[PDB]
Amino acid sequence: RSCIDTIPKSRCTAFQCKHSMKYRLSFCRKTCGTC
Amino acid sequence: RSCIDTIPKSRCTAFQCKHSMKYRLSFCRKTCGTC
Amino acid sequence: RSCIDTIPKSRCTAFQCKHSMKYRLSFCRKTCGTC
Ligand SMILES: [Li+]
Ligand SMILES: [Li+]
Repeated sequence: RSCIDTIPKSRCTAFQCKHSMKYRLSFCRKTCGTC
Repeated sequence: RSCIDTIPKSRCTAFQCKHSMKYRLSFCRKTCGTC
Repeated sequence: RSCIDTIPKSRCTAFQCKHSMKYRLSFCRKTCGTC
């Protein structure tokens, strides 16, 4: 999978990176630090 | 989430923006350029 | 982190303070007003 966020990164939060697998690995993958 | 830094911006560093999700998205969100 | 510019301040611009996290927080940290 490419290392990108698929939604605008202003819509990504630390809460969602900890609590949501889909935010952490898909919507906000890059800014959550997965890649 | 509002576009602010929650710690003083003079404690935010590029290192923390690059290497810490919580700095990049929460403590230093604005000054890291997330929003 | 010390409040200094790590490049000569004559190379620092408002545009780089606004649009680049590394200039804002590192290269031009002092002249950009981060500290
Ligand atoms: Li997120
Ligand atoms: Li600059």
